[PDB]
Formats: sequence, structure tokens, C-alpha cells
Amino acid sequence: KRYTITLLPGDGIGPEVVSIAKNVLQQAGSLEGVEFNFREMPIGGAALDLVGVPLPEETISAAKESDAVLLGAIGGYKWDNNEKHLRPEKGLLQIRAALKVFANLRPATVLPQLVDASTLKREVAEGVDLMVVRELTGGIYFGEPRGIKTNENGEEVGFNTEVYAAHEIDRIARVAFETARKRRGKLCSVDMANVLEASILWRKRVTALASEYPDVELSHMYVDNAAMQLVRDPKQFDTIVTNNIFGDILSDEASMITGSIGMLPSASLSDSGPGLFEPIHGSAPDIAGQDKANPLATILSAAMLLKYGLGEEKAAKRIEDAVLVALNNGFRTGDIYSAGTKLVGCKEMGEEVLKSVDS
Amino acid sequence: KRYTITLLPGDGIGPEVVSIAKNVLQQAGSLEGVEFNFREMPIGGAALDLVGVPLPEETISAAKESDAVLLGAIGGYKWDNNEKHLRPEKGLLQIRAALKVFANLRPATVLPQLVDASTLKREVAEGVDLMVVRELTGGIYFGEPRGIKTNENGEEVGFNTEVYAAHEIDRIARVAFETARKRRGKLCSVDMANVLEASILWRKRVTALASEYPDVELSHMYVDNAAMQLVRDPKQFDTIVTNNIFGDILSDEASMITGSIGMLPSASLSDSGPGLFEPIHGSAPDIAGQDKANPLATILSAAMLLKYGLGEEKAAKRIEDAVLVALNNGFRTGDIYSAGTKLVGCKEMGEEVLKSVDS
Ligand SMILES: [Mg+2]
Ligand SMILES: [Mg+2]
Repeated sequence: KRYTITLLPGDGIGPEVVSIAKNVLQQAGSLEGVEFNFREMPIGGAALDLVGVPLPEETISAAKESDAVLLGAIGGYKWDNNEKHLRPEKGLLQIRAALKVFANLRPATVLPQLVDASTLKREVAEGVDLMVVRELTGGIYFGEPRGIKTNENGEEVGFNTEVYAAHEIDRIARVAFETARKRRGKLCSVDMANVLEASILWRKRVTALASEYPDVELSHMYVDNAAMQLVRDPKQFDTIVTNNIFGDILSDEASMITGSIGMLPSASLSDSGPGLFEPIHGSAPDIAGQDKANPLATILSAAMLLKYGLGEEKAAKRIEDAVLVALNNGFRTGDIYSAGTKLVGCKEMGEEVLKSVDS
Repeated sequence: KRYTITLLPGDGIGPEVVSIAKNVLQQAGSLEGVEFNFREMPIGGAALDLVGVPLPEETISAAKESDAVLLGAIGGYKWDNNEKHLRPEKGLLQIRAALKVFANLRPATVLPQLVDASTLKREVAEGVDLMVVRELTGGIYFGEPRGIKTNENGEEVGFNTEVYAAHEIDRIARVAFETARKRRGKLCSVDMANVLEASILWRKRVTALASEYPDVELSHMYVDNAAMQLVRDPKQFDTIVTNNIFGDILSDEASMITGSIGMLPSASLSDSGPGLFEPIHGSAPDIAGQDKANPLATILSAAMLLKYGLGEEKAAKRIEDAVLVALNNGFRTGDIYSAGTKLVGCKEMGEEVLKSVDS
């Protein structure tokens, strides 16, 4: 009935779109007898300016002690020439690690009202609805050893290590099987098991877990083939599970295929703590304060918060329905504007979503 | 005026399409005062059946002593349950290493006659014409150390090493710069320099080579952004250079974006020896001997052989022009057939190309 939510407004358009999502979350939850206590905490450039680091401990503490975390965006010109460990992005890596949210869920859907935004033909883009479950805190991005060394003659050698232990594969796979159960019951595990030992172990562990989720249809696909299949017939996918680097690449491809980056939400889940919910778009510093931002991705991230974070299915559906009503009514922010629709600002789009909720 | 060409017919539709490309190469060459000595040598399943290994030494020798190598296809059901080092695919890895062809060139072009084959809208697909220059013999596919080990806890850990030495990056970059010079003078180097040390070194070496090719416009792009840009605006690319694993993924994405896999040729180039030229499609064992294969990719691979392998540009243009004429005249094999066109078999398509050359 009452949940604790940490808000991380962050940078650029972050505070603006989180403020709207906060209100939508309140109203939708209210209609299901659910109430929230919100606390805003610093992260990213906002934290750098206020505290001097991208992620203060107080923010980690508040996040960990809450039921779920809703983040806006991170990044800005001001901090782009900071040392690496003091860049806003570092705070995002750090809070994922601290919350142990190893599972990144990014749903790529093409909404009926926005089909023509995709560069894919209508009959190919219409009905696309897939979920990339990406291992988020491990693999080659974090693997050791790594470096640039000067070998025995004058010459530099640069190296990185793709590495996963069995338990890291198991836990991301389990989340993917559970996620397929909340969707259409089809899971495609994507790897390079024809050449990489790390992928051979990936496929071995996923294959072994299949018997524990016998209700889910499991298939396997190579990464380069998945990159082709997303272009040729993306409607074939329900849920995809893959490692960090392949998930990064394939999800971004899928996101672009839908055609509307400003619409796309994300969830980052752990085994037993609060999840982290965030739009995948950036901080869009050039339109900050100009009332142009698309709040719908953050609103849909609050819907994922309710569904995947708190198990509040009905409240989440209320949010998703109201977004569809706003789009059905012809309202579009600039990034999704098309002839014959109603171009609106961030605030007005937020207002239109709120009325369908409260209708 | 006389060149030595090694033919590697290989498996499935390989022999069929190489035999046609051989003749097209002969005729086009003839019209430019160029003649060829051809020798066929075993590789793949054909070598396995004949000699017992995927790549006999005699084939390496013949290839190395020739001016260029034209390969058909490799693979088949018969040998799929062979141990790894005796699979047909091993022979392809082995001949690339032996020939030291570290540069894989894959042109993704959407031909005007075949635009509707792409799942991308016509206005996006029309005019796509890019070249992926992929490092072919190094990186994580071949990197050490690698394996699946059992650690401390009795738990398996799987790992691989993405590694490049400076000289490996320099030589693939140089080929890419030289390739952009033969195209539109634009080179986009693709990496993950925001996170991988190996990519930091990649970007450092490519950036340093720019001053030696000041005529070429160099830009840099992250891999996940490139995967998006191929979907959103593939016409923006001329030449791309990238490492083995990223090149594999992005080229396959680009191939699918063109819509017609059976049309796509490839070249693998070395510093000073014979190149290896091959269609990117597989051996298609289900249509072998049925006169259904599309010979055009192999024919266009022979055009790359002339141009990139031997510097015979006019003869290469003769081949390319004849393919366009065949297509303009409405001829289509099954894989590129559309309503209103003339469905033909492999032989007849070959004949139409040959007619156009010899006129
Ligand atoms: Mg990305
Ligand atoms: Mg491939």
C-alpha cells in the first residue's frame, strides 16, 4: 500500500521528465490504493556540482533502502572534460554495481501510432515487440586483465578480457526466463558459441536451466545472425538474453529499428533489492528548460517500475493505457511529431497522460 | 596479360557458381587483352572427402603461388558432426591465415533493380553503397589466453581475450584508407574506445595514420552507434574500418539491410600476395545441382578479384556492367525474384551475363 521511491532527477531534461513521471506514478498508484514516499537524491553532473562526485554514498544508501529507483538522465557538456572517475557516467556505472542490478531489460516495441517513424517498411515494423535482457554488470567491459602494454620491442599491445563465471550467467538467464513468462513464453539466448569459449559456457549454462523453466520455449542464436534477424524479421522475437557487450549492441540496434528513441523505457533488476528504472534516451542538454522533452519514455519507465519493480500490474497497465490514449488523441512532442498530429510541449504531453489516468 | 588463378570450387553450390564466374572472368578479361591460367584445388568438404583434411598443403601452395584465388562456398551436412579441426570451415580459417589476408572487404550495395528486397523503406535503402573493411585474422576470435577453467569454488569460468598489437591495427587501417581512395574518400573507424583499452589503442593508431592519408576524410564512431546508424541512415557511410568481431557483426547487419544476400561479393586482401575472393552466401546444400543458385555474387567476386586483386579496373567494370544489364533485362534467380520479372535458373542467368559481356 505504501512504497518508498528514490528519485534521481539527474541532468539536462532529467529533472523535467522525472517530475512528470512522479505525478503519473502517484495518480496511477492512487487508483489502485497505492501510495508513495518520494526522496530526490543527487547523481551525475548534479551530484558533481553539489557534492563533488558523480555518486555520493548518501544516494547509494537511499537507493538501497528504497523499494525502487527512478532515474532521469545523466550527462552534460560541463563535465565532459573531467577525469574519467569524475564524469557523470561513472555515477551510473557505480549505482548499478552498488544495487547489484545485473539484469538490464529494454523493451523495443513499435507503437501503432508511431509505426511510420521506423525506417523499416510498415509491414515489417508494425507489431514489433521484443525484450532484450542484457547482462549489465559483468563481461568484457569490466573484465580483467586489461590494458595497453609495451611488449618486448617498441610496440604497444591493447587487450581486454571477456569473462563470465557460471553463477553470473545463471542469474541473468533466470531473470530472462522469468521475464519470458511475463510476456509470450519465448526466449532466444544469443552468443558466439561457435568461436568463443565464454559463449560456449554461456550456452551450456542457459541450456542446463531450460529444464527448470520447461514452460518457456528456448532457442539459441549467434550474435551476427541476431543482428541480421532484427533487420529482416524483428517480429520473430519475444525475449532475448545475452551478455553485456552483445546486449549493448543488439538492444541499440533494436531501439533504432522501432524508430522512436524518445519512447523507450528500461529496467535494471537485481536478485532481491530495489530495481533501477530509466529512459534510455540521454540528458538532451540542448533542449533542457525549453519544455520540448518527450516525457513518455520516463513515464513508461515508471510503468516498468510498477510492474517489474513492485509487482503492481494493474497500476502499471493504467499508465501504459493512458500513454496510448494521449497518442490516440494525436498529441506528439517534437521528436515524434508527424503531419496531422498535435505538436505539444513536455508539460502539455504530461498533462494529457494525467487526464487519461484520472479519467 | 596472363595471370594465374587458383579456383576453389568447394561445396554445395560452390562448383556451380565458380564455373560460371570463371567463364565471365575469362570473357571480360579477354576484351582487355588479359588471359588466365586456372587451376582447381580442393578445400572444405570436398577436400575432406578427397584428401581427408579441410585444407591440404598442395592447396595452400597453389594459392600462394598464384596471382589471385577465387573461392566458391564451404560447408555441408555430411561433415557437421566432424571434430572441430576437421570441419570444412576450418579450411577457410586456415587458408586466410596462410595467405595472410588480414583485410576483409565486404561491399554492401543496394542495386536499383533490387531495392524492394530490403526491409528498409525505399527512400532509405535506395543508394546504399558502403564498404566494411574488417580485420580478418586477429582479435578475440584468435586471442590468447582463452578457455573454460574451474576456479577456487569448483565453478567454471569462461574467458576470451580481445587483443591487438599496434602493427596489426596499422595494416588493416592502411588498407581501409587505400580502399576509401578507390571509393568516395570517406572512412569511418568504428570501435568501443569509450570503454575498451584495445579500442583506445585502435583509435590511437588510426588517428595517427590520418596525416599520411590527408586526402581521406576520417571520422570515428562507437560500435553500438554504428549498429543504429546502419538502420537509420546507411547512405551516410562510404568505407568503414573496424576489428574482427565488430566487423563480423556490423557487416552482417549491413548485408541484411541490402536485402539480397545472394548478390553480395567479398575480397580478402594481404600486404603483397594473392587475394582471396568469395561470395558471402553459404554453400546452400539444399539447392545444389538443382540449377537454382544465384551466380551473381560469385561473378561480382570475380569483379573484385580483377579490381582489388589484380588492378584490372576496366575488366572489372565490364563484369559489373554486364550484371546490371542482366538485371535491367528482367532476369532473376529465385532468391531475387519479384512479380513482373523473369524467373531463371543459374545457368541461364550466367548465360545472360555472358551475352552482355560479349557485346
Ligand atoms: Mg549502447
Ligand atoms: Mg558473420
